[PDB]
Amino acid sequence: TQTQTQPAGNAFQYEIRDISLAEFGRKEINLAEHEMPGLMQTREKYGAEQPLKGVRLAGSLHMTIQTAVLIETLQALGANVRWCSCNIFSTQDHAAAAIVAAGTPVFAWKGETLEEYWECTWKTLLFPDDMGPQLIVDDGGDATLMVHRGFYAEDNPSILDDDEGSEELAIVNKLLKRIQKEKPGYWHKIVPELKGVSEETTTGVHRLYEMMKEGKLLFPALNVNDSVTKSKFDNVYGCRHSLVDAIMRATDVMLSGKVACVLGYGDVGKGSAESLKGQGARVVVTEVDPICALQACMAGYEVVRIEDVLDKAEIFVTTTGNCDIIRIEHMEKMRHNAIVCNIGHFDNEIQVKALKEFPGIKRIEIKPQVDQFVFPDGHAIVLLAEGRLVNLGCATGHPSFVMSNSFTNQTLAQISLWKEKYELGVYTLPKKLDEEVARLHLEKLGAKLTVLTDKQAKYLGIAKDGPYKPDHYRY
Amino acid sequence: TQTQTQPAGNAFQYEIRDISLAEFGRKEINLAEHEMPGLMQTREKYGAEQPLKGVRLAGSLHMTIQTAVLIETLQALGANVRWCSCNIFSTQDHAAAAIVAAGTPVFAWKGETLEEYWECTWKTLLFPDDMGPQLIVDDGGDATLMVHRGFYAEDNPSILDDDEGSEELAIVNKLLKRIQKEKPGYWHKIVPELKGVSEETTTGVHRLYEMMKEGKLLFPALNVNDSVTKSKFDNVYGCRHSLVDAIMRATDVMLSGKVACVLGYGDVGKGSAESLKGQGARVVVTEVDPICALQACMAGYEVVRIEDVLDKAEIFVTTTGNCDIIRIEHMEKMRHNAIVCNIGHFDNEIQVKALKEFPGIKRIEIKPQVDQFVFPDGHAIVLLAEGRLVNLGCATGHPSFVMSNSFTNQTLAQISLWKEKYELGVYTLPKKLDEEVARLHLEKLGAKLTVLTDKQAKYLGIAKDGPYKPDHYRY
Ligand SMILES: NC(=O)c1ccc[n+]([C@@H]2O[C@H](COP(=O)([O-])OP(=O)(O)OC[C@H]3O[C@@H](n4cnc5c(N)ncnc54)[C@H](O)[C@@H]3O)[C@@H](O)[C@H]2O)c1
Ligand SMILES: NC(=O)c1ccc[n+]([C@@H]2O[C@H](COP(=O)([O-])OP(=O)(O)OC[C@H]3O[C@@H](n4cnc5c(N)ncnc54)[C@H](O)[C@@H]3O)[C@@H](O)[C@H]2O)c1
Ligand SMILES: Nc1ncnc2c1ncn2[C@@H]1O[C@H](CO)[C@@H](O)[C@H]1O
Ligand SMILES: Nc1ncnc2c1ncn2[C@@H]1O[C@H](CO)[C@@H](O)[C@H]1O
Ligand SMILES: [K+]
Ligand SMILES: [K+]
Repeated sequence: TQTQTQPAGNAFQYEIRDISLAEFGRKEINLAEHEMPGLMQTREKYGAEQPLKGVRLAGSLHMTIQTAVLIETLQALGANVRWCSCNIFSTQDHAAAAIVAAGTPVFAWKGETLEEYWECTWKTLLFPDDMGPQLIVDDGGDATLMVHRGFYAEDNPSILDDDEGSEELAIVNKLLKRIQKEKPGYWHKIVPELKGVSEETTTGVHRLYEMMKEGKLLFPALNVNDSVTKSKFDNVYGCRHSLVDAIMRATDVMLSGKVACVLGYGDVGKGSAESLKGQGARVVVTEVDPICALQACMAGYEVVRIEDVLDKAEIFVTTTGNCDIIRIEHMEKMRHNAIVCNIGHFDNEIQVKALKEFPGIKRIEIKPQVDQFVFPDGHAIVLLAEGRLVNLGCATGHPSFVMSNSFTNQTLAQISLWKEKYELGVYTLPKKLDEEVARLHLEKLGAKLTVLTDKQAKYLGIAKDGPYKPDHYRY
Repeated sequence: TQTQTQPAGNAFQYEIRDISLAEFGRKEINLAEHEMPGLMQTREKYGAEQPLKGVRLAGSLHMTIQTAVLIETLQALGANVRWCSCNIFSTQDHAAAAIVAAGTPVFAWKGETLEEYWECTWKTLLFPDDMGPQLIVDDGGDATLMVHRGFYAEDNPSILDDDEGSEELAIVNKLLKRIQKEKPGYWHKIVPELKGVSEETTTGVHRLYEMMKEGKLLFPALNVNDSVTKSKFDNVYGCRHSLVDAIMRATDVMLSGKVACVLGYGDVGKGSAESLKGQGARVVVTEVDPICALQACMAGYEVVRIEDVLDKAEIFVTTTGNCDIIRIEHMEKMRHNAIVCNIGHFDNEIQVKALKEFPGIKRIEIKPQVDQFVFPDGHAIVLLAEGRLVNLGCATGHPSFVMSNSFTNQTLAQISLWKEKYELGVYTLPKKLDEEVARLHLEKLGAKLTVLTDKQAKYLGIAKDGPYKPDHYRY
C-alpha cells in the first residue's frame, strides 16, 4: 500500500494512507465525541490541571475514530503524543488523516505489511532528539515487547539471531539489530525515563504477568483490561456489536438457522455468542474451563468439541487468546464456504500458515480481507481478515459509546501512572474510579441512580458515594 | 401451627409438622438425587475416607428437598447432624418428615412464629450431653449470631437487657436469658470446640465481615456464597427459575406486557430481571451502584428511581440485602393490586410493619402467604410471604440442579473447615475445587469439555487440569 509521509522539513513526522480523508475523519470524530460522554467529561474535569503536561506519550492501539478521541483527550491534558496501530488491518484511514491534520504524529494505515507494522511501532517510540516515551498506551503488548526486547538485546545481542521459528520475530529482530547499529544503547537510554504502560487487553495483561513472574518487567503497568468497566463492557457488549457487524460486512451471510461455533466462552466468547444469537443463529460453544462451560449451558447453548460440529457449523469464531484453536485438519473437514474468523488475538488462533501452505490449495480474494480457500477435494472455506481480529479488520471495531468506558479508563490510568509512585508490578485502578467511569455514562442513557439514605449507608457499611462492592466482587 | 415432637424416650429429638408426609418427601428426594450429580458424586468420592466421622454438625438453612440431599450427603460422610430452617416460611414439610423418618433431628415447619423460629435454632445447636456443634452450616447468619451473642452475653449479661428497639432481638434476648439460667456458661463451653461455619448467602457473609471488622468473630468462616459456582449460578439462575415460579403460584398474574420493577441489579437482581423478561414483562431496574446500573442499561432495561414508576409498575421485587427499599409512602401510591415481594433478605426490604400499622388499612388473606392490603382510598396492594423470601415462601426455592452447585460447595467447605487449620478470618474455597464443582455437572448436561494440548497449556502458562483463570477473574 502506497503511503504518504510528512513533507521534508515538516514540523513533525507521520506516515498514513491519504491526508485528503481528514475532513471526513473529522466529521466522524465530531459525531463520536457526542457518543463518548465519559471521555469528554474526563477531558473537561482534568483540563485545568494539565496532569500530563509535556509528557512524551506513545500509543500502540487500533487507529480508529474512537482512538482519535482518546488521543485528543490525552493531548487536551497536556501530553506530547505519537501513535501507531496495534494491528495491520484495524486503522481507519480517515481517523488517521484527521489526527495528522490536527498536527499529531501517526504511523498507521489499513493494510500494512508486517515489516511496515513494526517500522511504524519504532517511529512511534522514537521521539525527537533520540528520546523515548515517558508513558505508553498499549493494546496487546507489542510496544511493550519491543521496548523490553530492545533493552535485553543490548545486553545480549545474540537474541537478535534467534527467531524461534517465527517470521514475525525475525522481522522484529532485524529491526532491533539495525537500531543497535544506528543508535547504540538507545533502549538503555530511554528505559529509565519510561515511567509506565497502561495495557488495554486480556492478552497484553497476560504478557505483563509472564514478564513480572520471570522478573523481567522493566517499568510499572496499569492493567486497564481488568477495570470492571472495561472487561465487563468492552469485551462483552463491544463484541456483541462488532462481531456480527464484521461478519455481515464481509460476507452478507444470513446467520439465522445456521450453526455457529464460538470457541471460548470468556468475556469475548460471551459477547460473541450473544452477537450471533440475536440473529437467530444456533450457537454451539467450546471451552476448556468447566465453569465457563457450565455458564454456556445455563444460557441454553450446546457445549461441544470442535470436531463434533465440523459437519454442521457454517461459522467458526475463535475468542480464546490461545493458539491452535482451528487446525488445518479441522478446515479440511468443514462444510463448503464455512466462514472462519478470529476475534481473540494475533493470527495463531487459526492455523492460517498451514492453510496457506496446504498442498494444492487455491486462494481467491473475494474482496480485501475476505479470502476463499478452495481445497483439492472441491470444498472451500472463507477466511476473514487473514485470521486477525475480525471486528476491527472487516468492520470498525467496537462502537464509540462502549469505547468511552475503555478509553476513560486509559486516560485515568495514564494520569495515575504519571502522578503516583508505582513500584515494579501490575496494578488496577481503584474501584471508586472504576465506578466513576460507569457513572459518567448514565445521564446520556436517561438512567437515574438511587442515592443511599443515611440509614441505608450505615446498614450496609458503605459510603453514599461508593465504593459499593467488596474488592473481590465479580459483577 | 400444631407440631409433632418426638415420643417421650425417643432415641432423638425433633419437631416437625407431620411425619405422615415422609413417604411423599422420600419420593421427591429420590428424584432430586438424580438432579444433583455434584452432591451424589461427592458422596462416592469421600465415602471411604469418612472425612466428617462423628462431627457434631448443626445446620440452619431452608429445610427443603434439596437440603435433605445435603443433610444425607453430610451424614454419608460421617457427620452427626441436627437441622433447622433459616426462614419461617421456607421449610418443605414433606422434606422435613422424610429426614426425620430416616432418623435425623429436624426442628422446622412451614409457618413458624418468630418465637418458634428461635426455639428451633436453640434445639438444633444444643447437642446431647449439653454439647454444641463442632461445625455449622449457616444461611443468613442467624445461628452464627446466636452463638456470638450467647458467648458475649455470658461476659456481660446486661447485653440481654438491650432489645435495640427490635421485637425479634427481644425474642433472642429472652431465650438467651433462659439458657443462662438453665445452662450457665454453655456458650463459653461450646465455642472452643466449634471449628468453623460455612455461610451460604450474601447477607450472611456481610455479617461475617462486620464481625471481623469489629474483631469479634469467634471461629473461622468459609464464605460459600462467593464460590464462583455458587454466586454466579445459584444467585443468578436460581432466581431466574424460582422468582417467577413464586409469583405465578401466589397470584397467577400474567407478566406479559406489565411493567415490573426490580430493585437492585446484583446477582439476584440480574437473575430476577431475567425471570420476568422471559415472560414478556417490561422490566425497569433501580440501583445505587453505577456499574450495575450500566449493566442493566446494556441489557436493554430502563434504569429508574422507584418514584417514577409508581403509576406504571404492577410488580415490585426487592433484591438488595438492604433496608427500606419499598416504603409505606411508595405503597400508598401504587397501582391497584400491585404485587409487592422480596427475594433478598429478612423482612425489612419492604416496610411491612408500617404497612400493617397504616391507619385504616384492611388486611385480607387471599390464601396462605398472599395478603391483600386495602387502603382507605380503595386501592390495594398484594404482599407476598409477609415480605420474606418469596421464592422459598410462595414456591419451593431454587431447583435441585442449581442447588447441587451450592451444596457441593457446602460439603467441600465443611470438609475443609474440619481438616484444615484455618485462623480467625473469612475464607473461600480454592479455585481448582470451585472448578471441580462445575465439572461434576457437565456430564448430565451432555456438555463436552475440550482438553488443552501440551502446547496450549504451555502457551497459556496453566495446567491442563486447571486452575484455568487468574485469582481475580470475574467470569
Ligand atoms: N477483538 C476485540 O475487540 C477484543 C476485545 C476484547 C478482548 N479481546 C481479546 O480476545 C481474547 C479473549 O479475551 P477474554 O477477555 O475473553 O479472555 P478470557 O480469559 O475471559 O476468555 C478466553 C476463554 O478461552 C477459553 N479457552 C482457552 N483455550 C481454549 C481452547 N483450546 N478451546 C476452547 N476454549 C478455550 C478459556 O477457558 C477462557 O474462558 C484475548 O486475546 C483478548 O485480548 C479482543
Ligand atoms: N432468595 C434467594 O434464594 C436468594 C439467593 C441468593 C441470595 N439471596 C439474597 O439476596 C440479596 C442480594 O444478594 P446478591 O448476591 O444479589 O447481592 P449483591 O451485592 O450482588 O446485589 C445487591 C444489589 O443491591 C443494590 N442495592 C443496594 N441498596 C439499594 C437500593 N437502596 N436501591 C437499589 N439497589 C440497591 C446494590 O448496589 C447491589 O448491586 C442478599 O440478601 C442475599 O443474601 C437470596
Ligand atoms: N473501535 C475500537 N477502537 C479502538 N480499540 C478498539 C475498538 N474496538 C475494539 N478495540 C479494542 O481492541 C482490543 C483488542 O486488541 C480490545 O481490548 C478492545 O478494547
Ligand atoms: N431450594 C432451596 N433449598 C435450600 N436453600 C435454598 C433453596 N433455594 C434457595 N436457597 C438458598 O437460600 C439462600 C437465601 O437465604 C440463597 O443463598 C440460596 O442458596
Ligand atoms: K467503531
Ligand atoms: K425446589
